[PDB]
Amino acid sequence: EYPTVSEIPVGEVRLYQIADGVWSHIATQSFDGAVYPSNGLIVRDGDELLLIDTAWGAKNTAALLAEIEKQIGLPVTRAVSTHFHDDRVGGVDVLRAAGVATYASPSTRRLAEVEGNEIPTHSLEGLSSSGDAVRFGPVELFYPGAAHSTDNLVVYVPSASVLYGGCAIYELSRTSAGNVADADLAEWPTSIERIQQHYPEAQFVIPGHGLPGGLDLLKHTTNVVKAHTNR
Ligand SMILES: Nc1nc(C(=O)O)c(Cc2cccs2)s1
Ligand SMILES: [Zn+2]
Ligand SMILES: [Zn+2]
Repeated sequence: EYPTVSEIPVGEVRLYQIADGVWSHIATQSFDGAVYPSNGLIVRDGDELLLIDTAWGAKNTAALLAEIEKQIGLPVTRAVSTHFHDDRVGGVDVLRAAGVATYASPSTRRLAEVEGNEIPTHSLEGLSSSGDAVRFGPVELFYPGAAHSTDNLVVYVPSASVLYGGCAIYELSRTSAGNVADADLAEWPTSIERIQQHYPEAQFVIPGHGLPGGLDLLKHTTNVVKAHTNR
């Protein structure tokens, strides 16, 4: 069963096998007086692994590398951060020290710098416009438009029909948008629609936080965002 926030002590990382050669990683961290779970993705890349997002902080990201080595045993050689928040880039310095080449779009790298967050080393060209997609080894990176943040990327694994939505996709049990400081609430529904349109075959959809679902999470997230638009 998918691990929940109460089951993962802060500082520990779980891996969850989604499909052959595709895992999520799950960690926990405090924000504003509460502890939240957070997901990223791991994808087999030949004899290497591609990491999607840090485990939300340096200590957690170190535990991620250790659990990957214990459970999978192949080297993490590249990492992509899907936007500029700490649950996506926090721990990039650990990855760099471990020999991982870290990547983000130029938009993410600028926004991280303004915010004072860690900055991935390498810039991903080809993702500046809504609807843009690029191949990155075993995945396709997709920029759907502004949503949770202006830079948020989603990631699709074609070999497995896994869509990683990151923080632009809410888990089903989440009923309130909560903190939307950096969001674009007017663009979010249209960006979700571009995701649905480009990845209609997605069999698994992983939110940035909480339990996996299927494509129903997209419309779920929309309705939760519009409920904040109205009141
Ligand atoms: N690092 C964090 N990101 C987010 C986010 O919404 O993306 C947080 C708020 C959450 C509310 C419920 C589950 S997560 S905390
Ligand atoms: Zn975020
Ligand atoms: Zn988040």
